[PDB]
Amino acid sequence: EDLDALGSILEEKYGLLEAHVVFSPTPDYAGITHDLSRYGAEYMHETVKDGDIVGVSWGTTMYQIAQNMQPKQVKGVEVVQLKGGISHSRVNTYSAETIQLFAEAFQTMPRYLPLPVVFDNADVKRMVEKDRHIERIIEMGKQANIALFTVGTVRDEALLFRLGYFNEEEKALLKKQAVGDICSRFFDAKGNICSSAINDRTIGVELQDLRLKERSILVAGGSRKVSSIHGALTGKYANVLIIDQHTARALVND
Amino acid sequence: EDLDALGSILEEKYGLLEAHVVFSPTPDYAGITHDLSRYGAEYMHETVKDGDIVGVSWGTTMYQIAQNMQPKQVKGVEVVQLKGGISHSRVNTYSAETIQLFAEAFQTMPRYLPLPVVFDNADVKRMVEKDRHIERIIEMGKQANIALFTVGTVRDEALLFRLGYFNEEEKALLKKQAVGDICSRFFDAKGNICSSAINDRTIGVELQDLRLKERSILVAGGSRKVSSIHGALTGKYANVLIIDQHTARALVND
Repeated sequence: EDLDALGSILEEKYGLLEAHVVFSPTPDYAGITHDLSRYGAEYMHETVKDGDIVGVSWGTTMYQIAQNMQPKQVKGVEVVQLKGGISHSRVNTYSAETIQLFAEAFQTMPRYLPLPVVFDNADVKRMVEKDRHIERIIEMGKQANIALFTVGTVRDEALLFRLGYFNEEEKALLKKQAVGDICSRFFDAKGNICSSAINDRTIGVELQDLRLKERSILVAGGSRKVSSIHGALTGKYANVLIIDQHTARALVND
Repeated sequence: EDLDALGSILEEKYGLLEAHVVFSPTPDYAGITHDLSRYGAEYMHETVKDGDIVGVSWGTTMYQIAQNMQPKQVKGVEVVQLKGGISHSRVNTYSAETIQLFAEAFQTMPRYLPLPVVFDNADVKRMVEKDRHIERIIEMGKQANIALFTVGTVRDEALLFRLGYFNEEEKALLKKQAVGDICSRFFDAKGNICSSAINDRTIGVELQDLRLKERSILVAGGSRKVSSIHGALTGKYANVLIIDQHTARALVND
């Protein structure tokens, strides 16, 4: 693959500011993850500058990126959480450590979002987001000029299907209609929010706000995530894509 | 000091199930803290048994106890957070790590309380506590038969006075009337909640619920905490006290 050329195709196809088509020797998930994670860290290091407000998220890919981060002597940087929290899982989300590592690399301390990912009732979610203290955190998430995230998939094993937040109807709807999530907000193959009812009781950065950011950075790859990435990029939620060449070719071939 | 006799005085004076008066060679805060932390971990190890629900909290003493924890082959144990979260501080609270270390030592995974310590409005706090998912976490906190905490003080330094949660009037009230906090709930020298108005918009285990537990364990010491410990014990919020022999003598002397 001509990574430059292949990046150009993606930039044209989805209207990206930048598409970084990273060499990975093989197409298996772990290798792709290792290479994108390393590339991600360097990019963040190159890109982050005095005064930036950096919105981050949590998940296995994000954690690996965080671990790879190298210290950078920058000032006035804030690092804020964009994704809500869960109350229990058998696997550690490493959410705290992830934002800690990011914060430390940029000479600041985490701005946490101390809320659950979902409320049972949208009226409660709305009054929580209007809490004077919470609103400031959400506002910092909007002000963020860099946002860093991966996409999740809609497999049976997905975390968010396994936490009691959704009844039979809701899980079936998401499995049928959604291709993935950004920060726990589920979208379809055209980038549309699948269920406004569900999304209206979910906490985290609003997907439409991502489109406004100077750099909205999606790091993702693996055949498992092709539909998800396509949906996210069709919805135009990222302007910078970090992706390996196997996945990048899979996206073009349709 | 005769530790056993001095423990007996404390058990009678405050009506404690157990008073563990721990030897520390000096009245130095750090030294007291190191010895109490170690004794704490040992006690927790001895005490925790198959099927216990353990309520923990976060802070520097708690973090230290968690670090000293040794693995225990126990089963069916749940470990749950009793103390709400903050959104930022310049010092890491180690809240995540603290509850992780406790959970791992007891062969389980943390049950987080993904909420802020304070809401601006009590009607919002109440609606959040009644959220179906949140209510289960609070219920687990109530069901907990072991609770582990220290007391905080009311000095100008105190975290909770520096986070925007309280206006001038409220900070002055707590400074004048409170002697300390347990899990961010402020009480006076007689153990009474200082401000029901503030307390009604604060998240975390309710102090009155601590009195019902099989073991409500207070680890605390240092001349800085004499008034705080006295208030907490006068309110009878702990039935097990882990304290060094300097502080313990200071309590008897009034």
